[PDB]
Amino acid sequence: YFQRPENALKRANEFLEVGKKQPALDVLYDVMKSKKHRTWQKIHEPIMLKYLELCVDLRKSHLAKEGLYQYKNICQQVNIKSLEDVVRAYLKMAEEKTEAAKEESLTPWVKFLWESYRQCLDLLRNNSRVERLYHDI
Repeated sequence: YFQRPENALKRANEFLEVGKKQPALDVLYDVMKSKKHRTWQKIHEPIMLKYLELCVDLRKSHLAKEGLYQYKNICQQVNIKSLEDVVRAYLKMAEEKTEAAKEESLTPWVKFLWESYRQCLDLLRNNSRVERLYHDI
């Protein structure tokens, strides 16, 4: 039922429309950390990136780290760069939340950001294919 894969994201939006944001986030986590994922195309990594992004709004850092790591362990097989791309995505998302909170004003948000940088660095650490992305972060 993965393909067409326009359903997980839709249902996430639906779950948020009813205001059950956390249920929506946890739902996407289930999708991207599913065992069928390795067989699945790198494209889902797009979906995983979106899920990681919602995670940012809810400041659910723990779930985010676990989402990314667990997704990475599954995906090594194919669409490997995808890991670097969702890493980049995560960083750009938290990096924009800093812009928002700073421009509107907050400590937690700085700490959230630090914790995010740290997690991405420990995720990308020591990987030939992730070296450029790691160096960037």
